[PDB]
Amino acid sequence: ETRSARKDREIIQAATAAFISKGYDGTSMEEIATKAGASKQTVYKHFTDKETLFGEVVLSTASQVNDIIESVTTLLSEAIFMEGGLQQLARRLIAVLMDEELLKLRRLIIANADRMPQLGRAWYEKGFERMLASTASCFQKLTNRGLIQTGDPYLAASHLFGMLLWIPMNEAMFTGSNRRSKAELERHADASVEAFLAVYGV
Amino acid sequence: ETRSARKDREIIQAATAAFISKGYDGTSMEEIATKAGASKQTVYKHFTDKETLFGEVVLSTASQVNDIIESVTTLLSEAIFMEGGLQQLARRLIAVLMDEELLKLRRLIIANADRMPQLGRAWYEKGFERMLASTASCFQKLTNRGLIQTGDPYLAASHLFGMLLWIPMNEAMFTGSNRRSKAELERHADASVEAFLAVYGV
Ligand SMILES: [Cl-]
Ligand SMILES: [Cl-]
Ligand SMILES: [Cl-]
Repeated sequence: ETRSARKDREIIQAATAAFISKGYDGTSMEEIATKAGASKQTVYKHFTDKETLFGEVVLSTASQVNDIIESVTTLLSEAIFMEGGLQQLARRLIAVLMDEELLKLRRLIIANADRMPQLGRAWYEKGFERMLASTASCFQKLTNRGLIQTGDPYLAASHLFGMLLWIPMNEAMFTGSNRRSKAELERHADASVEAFLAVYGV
Repeated sequence: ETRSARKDREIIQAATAAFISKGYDGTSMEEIATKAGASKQTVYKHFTDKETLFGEVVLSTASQVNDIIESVTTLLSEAIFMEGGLQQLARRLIAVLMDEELLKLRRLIIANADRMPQLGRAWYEKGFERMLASTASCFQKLTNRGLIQTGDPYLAASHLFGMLLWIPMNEAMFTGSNRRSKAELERHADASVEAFLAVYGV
């Protein structure tokens, strides 16, 4: 990693925290520069403006989340047992996707749907669609191996995600309440997987 | 209907249109009064502040949407053919929930749920949970009649909604709607019902 690459990562990290803490209107290029330990000049040269920088924050978060999802879908491909394997995936998906800072960023992206529509388009393409596509590729391979039966693996992926997250994600987005014991998290993931296998299991 | 109740209803209808057009901060009590055919003093006498009026907008929309869904679920609860009946429910749910104006209001609620937690809780309890509850009530009755098997009706309702809406609702929230034809959304609804019946059908 070059010094320029590291500085850019530091700037995006600082911007991500600043936007979550203050919102778009509550922060500035100058404040982000200070938080990142960068000169104002460097932040302007590399990111142009606050709107552009917010777009890079969205893309960085989408990439980070998807790297995690890729690691967990790879683990499912190494499981002998589909119910346990899917339970482990579901439990990790809930923990990753219900992360408090990630939920705060999601709210900001939605709040800016009209003002900066590109943020939500980027999240949808590079975040949401990419994690369903990764899960779909995993399910296709599992289907080819006779371990599950998903004819439309992308649809099947959206069904798993939808059963798993419809209540918790909406509860967070509407109430801010993002609370669950380890016991509740697991019971929820397992019930979603049971229903999923009722449709897509062999 | 009393004169006062009519004035309240008219102000709420005006406020609903204003908020959908320009958002929370972009809407003024003057604009609302103008649309309603009321003085700004009267709007303040009836609602106290813009936050309170927005809360009443949220409650009114929650009630309107749920009256529609309750009609659909009550009819299904008396039905005899399940595939067709559930397709009708799912197709109507996606039609109702994909309404451009409702989606705008939903983005506004999410955008403001952090700063107006009472408002987001109101949509969650009276909007989101009520449509699951109406659906669960229907499933409970159908299970009692031996037509489906949903031992946990509210969980099964959450599964139908999650399967139906994970893609369309996320796409709408992040990208400013779907843009999908009625035909595509109806086919999506049918697929969701096929999956639902593989888990919960007899
Ligand atoms: Cl913001
Ligand atoms: Cl400087
Ligand atoms: Cl909703």
